[PDB]
Amino acid sequence: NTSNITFIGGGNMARNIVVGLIANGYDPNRICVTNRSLDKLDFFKEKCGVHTTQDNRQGALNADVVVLAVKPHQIKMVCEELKDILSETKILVISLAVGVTTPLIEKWLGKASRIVRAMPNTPSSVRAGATGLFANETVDKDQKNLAESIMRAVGLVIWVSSEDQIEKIAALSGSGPAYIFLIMEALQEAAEQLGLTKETAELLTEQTVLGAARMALETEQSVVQLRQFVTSPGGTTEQAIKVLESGNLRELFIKALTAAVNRAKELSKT
Amino acid sequence: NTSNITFIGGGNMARNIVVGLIANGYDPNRICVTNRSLDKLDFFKEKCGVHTTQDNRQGALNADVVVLAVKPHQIKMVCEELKDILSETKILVISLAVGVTTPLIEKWLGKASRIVRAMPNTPSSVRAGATGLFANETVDKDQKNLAESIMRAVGLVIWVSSEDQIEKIAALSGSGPAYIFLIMEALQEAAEQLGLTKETAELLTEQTVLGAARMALETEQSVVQLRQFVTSPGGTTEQAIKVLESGNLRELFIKALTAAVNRAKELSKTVD
Ligand SMILES: NC(=O)c1ccc[n+]([C@@H]2O[C@H](COP(=O)([O-])OP(=O)(O)OC[C@H]3O[C@@H](n4cnc5c(N)ncnc54)[C@H](OP(=O)(O)O)[C@@H]3O)[C@@H](O)[C@H]2O)c1
Ligand SMILES: NC(=O)c1ccc[n+]([C@@H]2O[C@H](COP(=O)([O-])OP(=O)(O)OC[C@H]3O[C@@H](n4cnc5c(N)ncnc54)[C@H](OP(=O)(O)O)[C@@H]3O)[C@@H](O)[C@H]2O)c1
Ligand SMILES: [Cl-]
Repeated sequence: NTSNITFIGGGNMARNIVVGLIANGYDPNRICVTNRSLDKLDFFKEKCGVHTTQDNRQGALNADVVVLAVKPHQIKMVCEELKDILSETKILVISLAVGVTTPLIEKWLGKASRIVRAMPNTPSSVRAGATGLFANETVDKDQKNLAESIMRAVGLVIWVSSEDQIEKIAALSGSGPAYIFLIMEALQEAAEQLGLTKETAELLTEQTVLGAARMALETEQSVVQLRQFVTSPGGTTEQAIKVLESGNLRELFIKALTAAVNRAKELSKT
Repeated sequence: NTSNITFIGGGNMARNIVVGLIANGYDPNRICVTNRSLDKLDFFKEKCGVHTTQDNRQGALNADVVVLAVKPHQIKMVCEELKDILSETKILVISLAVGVTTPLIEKWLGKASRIVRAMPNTPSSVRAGATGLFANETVDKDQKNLAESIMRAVGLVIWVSSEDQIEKIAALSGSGPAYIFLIMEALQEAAEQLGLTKETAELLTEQTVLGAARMALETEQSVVQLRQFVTSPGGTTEQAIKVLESGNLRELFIKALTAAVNRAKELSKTVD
């Protein structure tokens, strides 16, 4: 190892990843955060103890990895600002910009630009993010482990062979938390419909969701098999489940993710 | 962490508490699991390294705490089978059974001061469980602290003022993990329908659910407010939400929890 990582933009996602790295003992001297405004840089400067600058070029100078963490409308401007610094350099660029495809990023940066596109989600802010990654052709294996490692600082990381699967990631893990929020609400309010106080129902619902997710993660069993541990033949759970299967949830979700992916394609910048 | 704990029955709930306790550092030597059939005991003996025995009375013998982890319609006999051994000492008895009210247990055992009802769930295995606890006023504070110390080791604890609250908690967090497992199944198979691999769909689904609960748990913001914060207008997420909102999920879950409670109320007429 020996990687200088520069984050262009000092926003929420950059902060997520930087704090994740710092917390895992990543050398703070090997990190640079550039931001347009000074306020945000105070945090990175004082608390994180990483390098800060308001000059993207200075910031990117000598970096092995440049992470593009600016809002999507600023992505072309920052690229054009760094095209000369990053030209024929073998430097890895990680794009966090939603919707922005790699070929489009290549147009701005050069043709042999080494690009990884990340699709992280909101739970990144609580160190439980799910990130889908797509790697350019130019990206060498070392850089793929590097990209994966950096994004693992905020949660788990998967790869897709084709960049068109990113929109499917966005629809699943990108928009997924919202789905769970909706679910938790419905479940919460059902519990409250019975004689459970709002506070108890809220807490139990969240712990229940947390626990089922933890179990699924740390266990070999499928979610089907884990469901069996909960269900006794002719038991209470089985009756509640029969009702949930009444609602045709697989199909409900298929339409939901389809709507999401369709929208993602329309919003996709190429 | 010093009590001798004997689980009567070694099924799913027993297995998950025990796995949870061991994971928390609980001395395997202080735990005993019994079960009418032999095969289930193998896991406890070989994976957990805890005492196993096919004989309820032998397991209960030295226990400082006895956890009844048999079906609700098997609680009565188990209580009669052990009535004397339990009453003979201040052995704390924790019933996990749904639809077995303390009054019935007080009858089974002829005593009513060492009875705590606990409504745990399977994520206890990973120490991320949720357990409703109930105990009548006849149960002193140190017995209640004991039960709590034990259930707290595998996850959150919530004491409730009435027993029907426990049965409500049973339909929420007791059966809850199954609901989540079902949603996760539906979600990841939907993701596979769109063309993602099984492994990726499973992993992202799992992690997505975890992340959502985490965000929920780490803020005082409601789930609704988090949903808004996460949904931009005209965006990808909003499209999916609009589909989901038409699934009438609030009503689906209300209908589902109630059907769990009514079924619980059916079993309770049966446990005597
Ligand atoms: N949906 C998601 O959770 C997801 C996940 C990961 C990444 N992303 C993408 O990653 C990007 C970051 O999002 P975010 O919410 O973390 O950001 P944010 O907090 O809303 O703002 C990003 C930061 O970039 C800075 N910036 C803007 N123009 C700049 C420039 N020309 N040079 C240097 N810095 C500049 C801004 O600084 P000031 O405004 O303070 O001056 C701002 O603080 C977005 O494009 C987003 O789409 C999305
Ligand atoms: N599982 C859950 O998600 C959950 C959640 C909350 C509460 N609970 C409560 O926990 C209790 C146990 O449920 P579970 O799902 O864990 O049960 P389970 O896996 O179906 O079986 C419990 C075990 O008890 C054994 N048993 C039956 N009669 C016995 C006896 N007379 N003496 C000794 N052992 C006996 C059975 O042995 P054999 O099968 O080998 O005959 C069985 O293995 C229930 O009362 C339930 O209401 C469960
Ligand atoms: Cl150094």
